[PDB]
Parts: sequence; C-alpha cells; structure tokens
Amino acid sequence: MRALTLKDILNGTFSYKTFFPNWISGQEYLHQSADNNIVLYNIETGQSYTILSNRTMKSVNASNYGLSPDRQFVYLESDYSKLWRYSYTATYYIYDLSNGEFVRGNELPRPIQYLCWSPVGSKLAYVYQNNIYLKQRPGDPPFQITFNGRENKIFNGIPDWVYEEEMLATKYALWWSPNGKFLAYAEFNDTDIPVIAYSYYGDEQYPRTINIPYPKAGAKNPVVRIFIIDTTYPAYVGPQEVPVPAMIASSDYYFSWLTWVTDERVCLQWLKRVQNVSVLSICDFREDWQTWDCPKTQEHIEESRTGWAGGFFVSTPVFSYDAISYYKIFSDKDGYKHIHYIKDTVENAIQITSGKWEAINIFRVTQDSLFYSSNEFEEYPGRRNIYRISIGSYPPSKKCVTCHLRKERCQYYTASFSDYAKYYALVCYGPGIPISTLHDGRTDQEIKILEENKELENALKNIQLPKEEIKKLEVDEITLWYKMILPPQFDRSKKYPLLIQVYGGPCSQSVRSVFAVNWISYLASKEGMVIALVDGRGTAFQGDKLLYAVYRKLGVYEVEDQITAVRKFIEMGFIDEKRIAIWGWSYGGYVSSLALASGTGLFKCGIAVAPVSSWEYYASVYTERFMGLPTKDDNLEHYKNSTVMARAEYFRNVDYLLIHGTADDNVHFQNSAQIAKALVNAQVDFQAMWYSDQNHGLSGLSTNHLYTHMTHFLKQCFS
Amino acid sequence: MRALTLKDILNGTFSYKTFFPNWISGQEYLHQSADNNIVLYNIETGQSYTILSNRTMKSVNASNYGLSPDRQFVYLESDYSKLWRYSYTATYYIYDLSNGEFVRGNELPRPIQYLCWSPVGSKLAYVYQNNIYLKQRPGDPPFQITFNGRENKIFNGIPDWVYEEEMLATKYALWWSPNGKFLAYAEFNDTDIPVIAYSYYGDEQYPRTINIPYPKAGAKNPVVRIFIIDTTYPAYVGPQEVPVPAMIASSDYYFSWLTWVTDERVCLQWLKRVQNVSVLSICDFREDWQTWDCPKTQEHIEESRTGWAGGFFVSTPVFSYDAISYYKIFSDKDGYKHIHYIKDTVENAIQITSGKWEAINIFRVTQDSLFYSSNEFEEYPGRRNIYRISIGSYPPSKKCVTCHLRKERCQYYTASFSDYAKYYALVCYGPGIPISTLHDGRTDQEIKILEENKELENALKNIQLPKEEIKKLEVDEITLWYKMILPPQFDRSKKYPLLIQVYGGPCSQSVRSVFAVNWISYLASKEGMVIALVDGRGTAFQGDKLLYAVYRKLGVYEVEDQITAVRKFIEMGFIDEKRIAIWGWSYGGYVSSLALASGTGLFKCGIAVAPVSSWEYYASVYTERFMGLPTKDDNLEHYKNSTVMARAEYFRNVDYLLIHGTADDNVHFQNSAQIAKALVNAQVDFQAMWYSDQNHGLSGLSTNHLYTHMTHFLKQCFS
Ligand SMILES: *C1O[C@H](CO)[C@@H](O[C@@H]2O[C@H](CO)[C@@H](O)[C@H](O)[C@H]2NC(C)=O)[C@H](O)[C@H]1NC(C)=O
Ligand SMILES: *[C@@H]1O[C@H](CO)[C@@H](O[C@@H]2O[C@H](CO)[C@@H](O)[C@H](O)[C@H]2NC(C)=O)[C@H](O)[C@H]1NC(C)=O
Ligand SMILES: *[C@H]1O[C@H](CO)[C@@H](O)[C@H](O[C@@H]2O[C@H](CO)[C@@H](O)[C@H](O)[C@H]2NC(C)=O)[C@H]1NC(C)=O
Ligand SMILES: *[C@@H]1O[C@H](CO)[C@@H](O)[C@H](O)[C@H]1NC(C)=O
Ligand SMILES: *[C@@H]1O[C@H](CO)[C@@H](O)[C@H](O)[C@H]1NC(C)=O
Ligand SMILES: *[C@@H]1O[C@H](CO)[C@@H](O)[C@H](O)[C@H]1NC(C)=O
Ligand SMILES: *[C@@H]1O[C@H](CO)[C@@H](O)[C@H](O)[C@H]1NC(C)=O
Ligand SMILES: *[C@@H]1O[C@H](CO)[C@@H](O)[C@H](O)[C@H]1NC(C)=O
Ligand SMILES: *[C@H]1O[C@H](CO)[C@@H](O)[C@H](O)[C@H]1NC(C)=O
Repeated sequence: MRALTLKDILNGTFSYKTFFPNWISGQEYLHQSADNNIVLYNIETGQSYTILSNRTMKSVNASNYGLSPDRQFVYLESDYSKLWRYSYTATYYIYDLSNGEFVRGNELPRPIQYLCWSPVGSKLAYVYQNNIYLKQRPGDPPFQITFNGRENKIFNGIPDWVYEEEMLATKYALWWSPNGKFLAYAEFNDTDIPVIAYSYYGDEQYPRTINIPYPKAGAKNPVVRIFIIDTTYPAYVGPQEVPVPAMIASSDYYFSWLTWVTDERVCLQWLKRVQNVSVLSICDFREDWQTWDCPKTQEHIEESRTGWAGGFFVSTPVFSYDAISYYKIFSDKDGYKHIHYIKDTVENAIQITSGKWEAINIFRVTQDSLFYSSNEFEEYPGRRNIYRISIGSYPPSKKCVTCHLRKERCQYYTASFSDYAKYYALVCYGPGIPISTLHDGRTDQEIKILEENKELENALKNIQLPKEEIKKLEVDEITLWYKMILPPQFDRSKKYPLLIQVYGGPCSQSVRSVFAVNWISYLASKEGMVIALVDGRGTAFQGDKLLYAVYRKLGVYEVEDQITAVRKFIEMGFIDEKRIAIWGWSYGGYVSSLALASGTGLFKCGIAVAPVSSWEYYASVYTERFMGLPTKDDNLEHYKNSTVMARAEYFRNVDYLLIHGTADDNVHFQNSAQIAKALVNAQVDFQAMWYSDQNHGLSGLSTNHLYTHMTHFLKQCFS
Repeated sequence: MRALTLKDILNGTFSYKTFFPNWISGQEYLHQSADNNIVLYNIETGQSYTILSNRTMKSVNASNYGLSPDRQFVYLESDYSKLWRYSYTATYYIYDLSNGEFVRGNELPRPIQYLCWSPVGSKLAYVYQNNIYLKQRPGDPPFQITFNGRENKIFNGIPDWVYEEEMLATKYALWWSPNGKFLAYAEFNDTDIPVIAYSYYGDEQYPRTINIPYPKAGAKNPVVRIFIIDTTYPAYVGPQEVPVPAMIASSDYYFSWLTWVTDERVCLQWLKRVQNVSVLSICDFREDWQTWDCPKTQEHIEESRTGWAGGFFVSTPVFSYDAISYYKIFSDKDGYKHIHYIKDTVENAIQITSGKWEAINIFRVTQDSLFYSSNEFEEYPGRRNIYRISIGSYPPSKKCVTCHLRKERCQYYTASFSDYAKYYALVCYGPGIPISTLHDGRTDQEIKILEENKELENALKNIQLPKEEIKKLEVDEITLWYKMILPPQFDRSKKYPLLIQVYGGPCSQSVRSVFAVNWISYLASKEGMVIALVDGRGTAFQGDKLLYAVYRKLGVYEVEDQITAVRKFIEMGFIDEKRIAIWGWSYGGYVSSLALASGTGLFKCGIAVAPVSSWEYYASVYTERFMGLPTKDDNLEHYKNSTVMARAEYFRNVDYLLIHGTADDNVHFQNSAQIAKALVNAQVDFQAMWYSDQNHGLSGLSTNHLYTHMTHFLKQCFS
C-alpha cells in the first residue's frame, strides 16, 4: 500500500532480529529477556531460570556480562568505550552468584582492554595498559605477566592496529589452553613503525593529534613474539617463547592465528611477509625443560603458486576428537577451496570435499560428523547452506541440513554449536525474512523456532518491497553474478535509470542471497531507479582463477567487469543509457572512482565514500597481500599506475561526489585529500563532503546525513 | 562589445599596475625595468643609469634587491620561500658595487629570515635560525646578538605567528636607530603557548603534522622583551632591556609598535591585554649607566571608555622636528578619530583636525608641513584624499592636494614620500582606472605620470562593465553605506536576484571608491545578478558610535545591518526576494553564515569561505580586542552565544555552502569542521568543499576551483 521511505531505512523500521544462543554447556544457553533479566534456558528440561536480574545489572549499568565456566561468578561489563572495529575498553564488576554479592578483594583496574575467563573454573586473564594480568580467583591480587607494555609501542595480549583490523579480526591476542594450564599471548612491537597522524576536533578549544602506528604499503611492520606461560607457575617457570619456523624467521613475517589442541599441544600459523606462503606449526610441551618443541615433521606448508595463501585470511585448522588429525579448507588441484583431512604430513592430506563450488567455513568436528557451510546447492555461489559429512571412514556421507529446510525463505545460513555439538542454532539471513531455529546435534531435527521475526513479517505487510533477482552473465571466459533490484511494477518496456552499487574488494562477494531492506532497496521502491550489484574477478567463492585474477593488478578488472555488466544491462533494453550512476564505499570508493573516470561515457555520475585512492596509502598486510611490494624490482610500477589521482582528467565530464570522514583510522582522509587536490590541479569541478571526527563507519547521525546527501545527489543526477 | 568572463577575472586580464618609488634619498629612487635592470632615477637632476645589471641579477637568479645607504653595496635575494603572510625565507648575496664583483669570505648562512642595512652606511643586521646576528662591514665575521633562538619557540628580531598576523603585520621585529648607533629587537617567547595542529598531506606516503604556537581566545599569550644594543661596540655593554611601564607590567601585555625619534630617543607602545588602554612610552639613553631610561612623566596613556584602544591597530606617533612632541591620530572628545599634537601631556593635547569624518593616516611631519589622508571630501567615508596642513607658522593653512587632481577618476589616494619629504608619489586606486604620479611637495605640483595604465584602459574597451554606485541608507538613527554593482542594460522596472558580498569585521570598510575588476563584476556583467556590499556597525572611519557599537557583541549588529539593507533593497522594487544570496570570506564567512541562519527567510542560499565559527577558536590578539575575555568575569556568555554552531537548526531550509582549506593556519579548518559537525548533529543538509593543503588565501589553482565552484552554486541557487 506504500513505498519504502528514506526515514524507514535510517530509523531501522524494518531491521530483523537474529538469535545466537550464548551457550554455557552442551544443553544450556544464556539469553536476555525482553525484561532485561538474563535467563538461563536448559534445552533438555525446558526449564528457564534467571541467573542475573535486570536490577543487579542496572546497579552498575552493565551493557553486558560473562558467566564463568564454573557458574560460580559472572562479570558485568560497563563503561563501554569503543576504539577500532573490535577493540574497546570497559570496567568490570565481577559478581559472586552464590553469595548474590559483588566481589570485594582487590578491585580490577579501570580501562581494562581485554578480560576473559579461563575455559574451565573461574580464573581471569586481563589486559590493562597494554600488559597481561592473571587472577587465580575473582577477588585475589593480580599477578603481572608482562611488564613492557607501553601505549602504542608495545602490546601484550591485544593486537595493535594492523593486526586487529587486518590479521586477527579480534580484539584480543591471548588464548587459554583447553583446561587453563597455559596462557598463550602475542607481544606486538610497533616502536619503529611510522605513524598516521590526523586531527580530532572534539569539543575543546584546541584540536588534538591522534597518532596510530600504522604500517602503510612497504613501510616497516610490527614484530611479533608469541609466548606461553604456565598459569600456575608463572613466576617459577616464566614465559616461554614459541619457536618460529626457520623458513618463517628468514624474513619479515606475521603470526596469523593460534589454535590449541590439548593442554600440551598448540597449533601456530605463520605467514611470510610475501603472503603466498603459509606455515602451520604444531608444537608439543616438553616436561624436562617446561618449554615448547616444534618439530620440522609438524610444520605444514601451504603455498599459492599464482596468488596469495588463503582466502581473505589463511584458513585455520579444526582438529579431530583424537587431537592429532585436523581438517582445513584450502584450494585443491583444480583451484577450488575444499576440506582436506590431515594426519601426518600435508602432502598426504585426503581431500574430502570437491566440485565446482567451495567449502566456505568448517563449523564443528565431532566424533562422527563435520559441519561446514558451502555454496554447492543448485550451484549459486552466493548462498550458504550448512552440510554434515561422515568422518570415520572414506567416502564421507553427505547431508545438506539446510537446502530444503525452508527452501524458498532460506538459502543463506550460519550455524552456532553448543558444547560437544549436542545442539546447534541455525541462522538464516535470507532471501526471505531471516529466522533463527534450534536443532538437535545427532539428528538435525528442529526443536525450537528461536527468532521468527513476526513483527517485521507483519510490519512489511503494508509495504511494496522492490523485486530482487540474482542471475549470471557469461561474457568472455568470465562469468558475472549479479543481484538486480527492481521497482514494483517494473514495466520492462520502459527505460529506468540504473545505479550500480560496487565494492569489488579482493575476496569479497557482494552478490548474496541475503535479506536486507536498506538504502538501495528504498531507491527502487520509491525513487524508480533500478539497482544492480556485480561480482566479477577478485570476488571469492568461485575458485582460484576468478579469485586471484586481480593479483598485483588491482583496480583494473574490477573496473572492467563492472562496465561489462553495465553494458550488458543497457543491452537488456530497459535501462536509460543516459541515467546510469555508480556508488561505492571503501574499496567500493576506489572502483566507483576508477569506473566513473574510465572515459567510458556510460556513467553520468558516481559517488565515492571513504575510497582508497592509491595503494601507497593503505595498510601493508592488506595491500601487500594482493599488490605485492611497492619496490622497483617488484610491483611499484602498478602501485603508481593504479591511483584514482591519475584519472584526474577524466572527471571533467561527469558528476563526482566525493565523501570522507576526517577521522578515518583505517582508510585515511589522506586518500580523498589527494583525490580532491588532483581534481583541483587538473581543474575539475566536483561535489564533496567531509564528516568531522567521523570514522570509516560514518556512525550516528553521520549515516543519516550521508544517505540524505547521496540521495539528493542521486535524485539530481537522474533529473 | 562583450560581457566579462570567469576566465577574465581568474586570469587577471583586467588587473592594474601601481608605482611606488623605491626611495634612496630625497630625490633619487630605484626601479626595475621592463627588461629587468635596476636603474637609479633622480628627479632633482633628471638623470638615470643602470646601478645593477640585468645578467648579474640572473647570475644568482635573484628576484629582489637591497641597495645600501652608502650606495657601496646592494643585497641580492634568491631562494624566496614563503612562510606565513609576510614572513619568508631567502638567500642573500652582497654585491661589492665599488669593485664590480661579489663579496667573498664570511658568507652569510643559508635560509636567513630577515635582513636589512642600517639607515646609515652599510652595516648589516640579520636573523638566522631565530637569532640576531650583526655585521660591521659586509665582509666581516658575524657578531651574534641573541643566543636563545629555537625554531618555533624563541623568536629574536622577527615575530611569532600572532605578532606577525595580528600585531606588527610585518616579517620583521628589529629596528635600527636612525643613524645606526643602536639596534632594537624583540624577544618573543612562545614556549608555554598551546600549539595548533593540522595535517599537511603533501606528496610523501604519510602526511606530516604542522604545529604552530597559536594563542586562541583567552589562552597563554607570548611574553615579550624588547632590548637595545650598541652597534659600534656590542662587545662593551651587551643588550639592554628597555623598562616596561608600571601599569603595563601589572598584568598581561603586548608590544604594540616601536618608533625611533632620534639616536638617543626611542618610542615604545604597549597594550594592556585588556585592550581598552595603551601606553605610549618615550625612553632616553642615559650616558652614565649606559642603559635606557623611560621617565614615567613621559608615559602617555591612551584609553577607551567605550571600545578598544586605537583603530584596527594602535596608531603610531609622528614626531615633530624638535624630536620631543608628536602628532597622533586618536578619538577626539566627540568620538571621531583626528590628529592631535601632544606637546607634553595627554590632557594638554591640542586637536588639529576636527568634524564629522576621520583623519585616517599621518604620512609626514616636516619643519612646516603635515600630510594626512582623510574621510572628509564631500562627506564620503569610502574615499581617501591627501591633505596638507601647515605647522609652526600662524595663519594656519589646509590644502587638499588630490580632491580635484582628477575629480571623477581618482577619489582613493595613498602617498609615498622621499626623504625629508622632498618629493612625493600619489597612487590613486579608484573609482576609475588607477594611476600613479610624481609631485613636488614644497609646492605639491605634479611633475609626471609614473603609471597611467593604458593597457588596462584599452583592454577594457571591448568590455561592458557593470554600473557601480556608492549610496547610503538611513534607518533607525543608524546609517549604512553601500556599493551596488548593477548589470549592463539594468532595467529599473525588472526584477533581479541579489547577491551580497559581506565582510563586516570590526575596523574594516567594504564600501570603497576603489577600481577592482573582480568576481562580482563578472556576476553582474554576465550573470545578471545585482550585487551589494554594505558597511554597518563595527565598520571604521565614521567615528566611535559606529565603530565601537560591536564591542563585546560580535556578530550581532553586523548581521542585523545586512538584513536591514537587504530589506531596503527589496523595497526599492527591482530585487526578486525569492532569489537572494549572501557570501563571505574570513569574517565575511562568519556573518554570511549567521545572516543565512538568521531565520528571517530572506536569503535563499549563502556561501561561507574559511569562516570563523566561534571566537573561542580565533587568535587572542584579534579576538579579545573586540570581544574581551572568555571567562566567568568577562564575556564568556557571549563567546558562548555568538557561534554559528548554535544556529545549526536555522539552516534547515537554506542552501549552505561551506568552504575551507585544510592548511589554513590563520582561521583553522577546525572552525568549519565544527560547523559541519553541528549541521550533521541537527540533521541539516548542506554543501561542503575542502581544499587540500591550502591556506587562508586559497591561492593558485585553488582559486580557479573555488570561484568556479561558487558560481555553479549561485547559478543553481538563482536558476
Ligand atoms: C639585459 O640588459 C640588456 C641591456 O639593457 C638588454 O639588451 C638590450 O635590449 C633592448 C631591447 O629590449 C635593446 O633596445 C638594446 O639595444 C639592448 N642593449 C644591449 C646592450 O644589448 C637585454 O635585453 C636584457 N635582458 C633581459 C634579462 O631582459
Ligand atoms: C526488570 O525485571 C523485573 C523482574 O521480572 C520486571 O518486573 C516485572 O514487570 C512486569 C511488567 O512491567 C510487572 O507486571 C511484574 O509485576 C514484574 N514481575 C513479573 C515478571 O511478573 C521489570 O519490569 C523489569 N524491567 C525493568 C527494566 O525495570
Ligand atoms: C620562555 O623562555 C624563557 C627563556 O628565554 C624561559 O625562562 C621561560 O620559562 C621557563 O620555562 C622553562 C622550560 O619550560 C622552565 O624550566 C623554567 O622554570 C622557566 N623559567 C622560569 C623563569 O621560571 C619561557 N616561558 C614560559 C612562559 O615558561
Ligand atoms: C523507528 O523504529 C521503531 C521500532 O523499529 C518503530 O516502532 C518506529 O515507528 C520507527 N519510526 C520512526 C521514524 O520513529
Ligand atoms: C621493540 O622494538 C625496539 C626497536 O626495534 C627494540 O629496541 C626493543 O627492544 C623492542 N622490544 C621488545 C623486543 O619487546
Ligand atoms: C596503466 O593504466 C591502464 C590501466 O587501466 C592501462 O591501460 C595502461 O596500459 C597501464 N600502463 C602501464 C604503466 O602498464
Ligand atoms: C591572461 O592574462 C594575459 C596577460 O594580461 C592576457 O594577455 C590574456 O588574454 C589573459 N586571459 C586569457 C584569455 O588567457
Ligand atoms: C576596560 O577599561 C575600562 C576603562 O576604560 C574599565 O572600565 C574596565 O575595567 C575594562 N574592561 C573590563 C574588564 O570590563
Ligand atoms: C611467492 O612464492 C612463490 C611460490 O609460489 C615464489 O615463486 C615467488 O617468488 C614469491 N613471491 C612473489 C609474490 O612472486
């Protein structure tokens, strides 16, 4: 009865609710009621008990909580204060469940940067002022583990900037051994890496400088040391450095992830600074020296002949119940990424998945089953169904649990498992209204709808949503998957303006069977624009040829493939060849810009939000992974060839609107500053917009402002 | 016939020349020829010769020269490198003009700040790395005066940032005594003053950070010390601090200016930080104790009971031939600034000029003559003629040299007097094409035309310029002078969009009979826009009821007076009220914003280039002068009330265009960053533009862009 309105989108009127059980055992989870009460629901009995009242929570206005594995204590986390994507500080009030009171001995210090329970019992490890601390018991005086922490120079047990956003994707870098015997932790040195400096205008009379150690392409990188201390004899034995494989130590390198096996066995993944080689390292504990031994025989190489080791990140092993063998997804001989099963050497791995489709994530490995997500089903690469396979004996049996569960509503699934995988939740994201459901571990049968989104279902019932369709184009030897969003009563005999939404980042996939009533949904609903999104070269989950196509040649095929798609769309007949725009954020901004400046005639305008503008300016770990090194005898020539600044002249005849946040710690305002300056030097008009103090996300009312500004631009561009 | 173009204005096609004799005696001046030779002209004798060859200058590719008082040497300036507005860095070679080769040996150091000769002989004084050095013969080894010089921290003989822009308005802060027996310099200590920090993106991989000790409103000011040193025997006694007057030392104080009356007499001017009182001090070298003495009987208080002490700046004294008494422009008893002759006391002063107008500048005091510029001719505040009055003889005489020199073509004059005022040059700037002429000045007779501007006179023949008109409005006891620029073939009956150019800064004057082919000319010539510039309250040269009316109420009355004017312009009947814009720069961008957010629905749109947004962010010197202090006791409340941020809401339904250069060291980008931040927080769309690495001037290819971008805006706004 009525079209989406921009305020529907910016108020989240039609957001959906998800449900990920905060497991505490094989059969129990800790949700938070509408009453704000924190309830423990036992799945087997069906009984619900409330552990942690709204009141107790409110008394320290905690925004969050954490049960100790022994249920004796629960920490309440408050004064939440954000930093980067994942990191944040908080104050922590720990609470004694048995005595129903807060714990009084030696209060924890304020701003704590990370804190977690041990995996069993109720030991604490925390990070305060860049050092790791240990508590045997909630109310004890802390034991200092590291002493050399220093505000962005040296980090213990939390990453620095580059490792947070680009390697770990995690706010922490310490891992308890399975039963708490040991803590393993990373030490990052940022001391002589260059610094990104920018202004934050804040609220005072004087702006301040913000400085983050931030290794730009080719710049000097952080150095890592991984240590493990005995958690019961930390002073007696002291921290022991995990030995680094010779073929990793021989040049710059990275730690990529750590995975515990047993308490006496740890798996370390390294990545050579030239990131086409990954090493997996399995170390065992010696008792005679109380130290770690990593034998050559337990070093596993993973190479990429024609690209980079991994997908976006290296795959991590998930180990068998036996705690010797492991499973890992990587490229097979055909260039498709599949699950392999590894006992002794990696040269001997047995491939247990295969086909022109990819194993995307291994969720769980039990005694008999392995649960994983994949795009196999009906061979749409942008779907996620979750599958199980038998692991006891060759040929694995295969069951797609999700495929036909709700065939039409749900073709994009993630999974979350309870302990021992006694039960798991399935979360379907689309194409229909998302749904979270509870499933039996042994049988796969659903035992509870968790979140059905009845409100949304019903709120959407008066709203004439745009029609999404996902399809494919074969052009050369290259196939292009595309989502097309279309206005209600899309009369094909008429010519609609087209908007291309681009991202195109290496390892991305932007064409997905996901549900989202969003901005580009609204532009079709009310504004009469056709919207399209195109996955081509460098996009993932279709094998290595397509993935690694853009290696060292960034911002070439991405541009090419978008233009191709657009050409093919205008040729479909229903697209106003005179009203095509393109808009893109981050990597999207790069390609939005390179596309619009391609001397193609196709695009009449384009928008670039927080674009990279030259790989010189972006972080090493990301850039070098795809671009290699900006040296003269590596890849400097394409580093210089691939800026948007060089396209300076080709803006003269298109509307450009260029947007950026002045406090982007990830894609630096520098990027758009250089673009703007280049347009100025080439004497080219454009529209621009800064967001003071705002960062890469463009949060709060920025977002509001952002979309209102782009909407205006866009409505202008389509007269 | 043809209308003006943006190209015309941006190219400087219709720019004009000027002729200021570079005097070297009472009858000789040096000027650079068309084919770049430096030639000595004499007007007493009418002879010329090439004092410095064309190719000797190109031998070091210098761009400036400096002939010594004894004509034995000239300085040659190459490697000019701009710091701020007046400050710059250069290389100095000395040409032995007696021998016909360069001076070798004790070669001057690289990047020297400021350099100059004595007014007698050819002794050198220069500042290198913030420290004063002194030379006896141009080839002698330098004698260091100061030692405490530190980049960005201690400044000897040159100013810190705020003293340069806001106090002294000059690259230098050293002065020779008239015969060069002594040397006076300033010590500026910036140490404890907060730095302002901004990014400079440059061309390197990482931007760098620029810091400038910059005191914003109410912050820690620089401390000043002024010293005097014997030039002949500096080894003997060393540098001597000239006493600070008791009332001045009582609290915070600036050094306003220093003038030398004789070699044993010196004038110093001080400004109490609360700038309503200033103290003129005269000091004598006492022979016995070899230091300087300032009798408190020779302290002459100038205070204001209504506003700030002085004009824009405190006015300097011009001393009569007896080297004791002086002539100084200041507020008479009725509030109009006029010349006074102070013989011995302030109360004992005799008023020399009087009436409803202002003596703007004293140019020369002779044995029997005084030359001053004035507001007087036909009650027109917007033009300046030059007046000659007798002194020392009875039947007093007043002659206006220029009032009828060229009545219709020249009403805005300045003067350049040779030594002993033997000959003077007249430069007229409007309303017609500027022209520079040479005069006798015992007789005032015009001897010849130095710069006629026939190139410009002729090039403007193809061009239909707009009709300019400076009229005035009378409204509610307060009158407002204006200049209206009208389109060619202006139809009195038709209706025209109206653009207002606004500045409004206290002590300023925007309406002037000055020839200027500039942006607004183009917009009237081609675009059909009626333009108006209005001087209201806070505007100088019409006495103190006008000038001081803005004291402590900044932004209030100036906004109000553009509104009253616009309103009157509307009821003139040829202005389309639906199409009105206002635009400004610096202060002009402050009031344009405020006028646009006036909530009076008069302006459809407005542009603010590099606006001040809150007096909290601007330099102390300028700010406190007109605002007082931002404290509990003083004016805080109105610093608080008078920002643009506070008016964010009122922007909802106007078109705002906000422009600012990210390297603006004078009005910091923080100003525009905070307006932007406010508008977002209020959910108000607007247009913005930043200029990377550009300062307050927006010079270079940035100008093109800015002026192009703005006229796209107005054009669209006036669609
Ligand atoms: C350098 O100076 C010489 C001498 O003034 C210039 O040569 C003269 O050029 C003009 C025409 O511009 C002729 O009328 C003269 O006959 C030339 N005189 C001599 C001595 O050759 C020369 O043009 C100047 N070069 C520069 C830098 O412009
Ligand atoms: C905090 O938790 C308590 C405990 O359940 C809530 O108290 C109930 O509120 C409902 C509805 O307002 C009342 O009808 C009941 O009398 C209360 N107890 C029950 C469940 O029967 C309280 O509403 C919660 N809300 C907050 C944040 O204060
Ligand atoms: C300015 O510089 C002078 C020397 O020319 C210096 O004495 C002033 O204050 C000093 O600052 C020092 C460094 O911060 C400090 O250690 C010292 O105690 C202090 N001197 C005095 C007299 O106490 C500098 N100015 C300011 C405002 O501090
Ligand atoms: C905003 O969101 C809430 C809940 O999603 C909804 O009830 C409300 O009607 C929405 N509309 C606005 C703009 O407030
Ligand atoms: C951190 O790096 C610096 C400079 O490379 C070095 O001197 C210092 O010892 C390092 N600290 C360690 C090893 O934790
Ligand atoms: C760099 O720019 C474009 C990429 O689109 C390409 O056509 C051109 O040949 C390239 N030049 C170099 C240096 O290889
Ligand atoms: C720029 O200025 C030069 C010198 O005055 C003039 O000859 C030229 O015509 C101007 N503008 C253009 C059209 O390039
Ligand atoms: C400024 O000076 C006046 C006298 O001219 C005095 O009344 C006042 O105290 C000063 N300003 C303040 C602090 O109000
Ligand atoms: C990366 O390792 C490969 C092995 O596939 C090797 O040939 C190559 O020299 C290395 N560097 C790159 C990026 O070429």
